Formats: sequence, C-alpha cells, structure tokens
Amino acid sequence: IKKILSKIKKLLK
Repeated sequence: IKKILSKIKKLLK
C-alpha cells in the first residue's frame, strides 16, 4: 500500500 508513493504514483514515481 503506497502512502506517499501513492499520490506520487500518479505524479512521477
């Protein structure tokens, strides 16, 4: 479960 990498998954990741 992505925490910060989640909102990031859509941004850059």
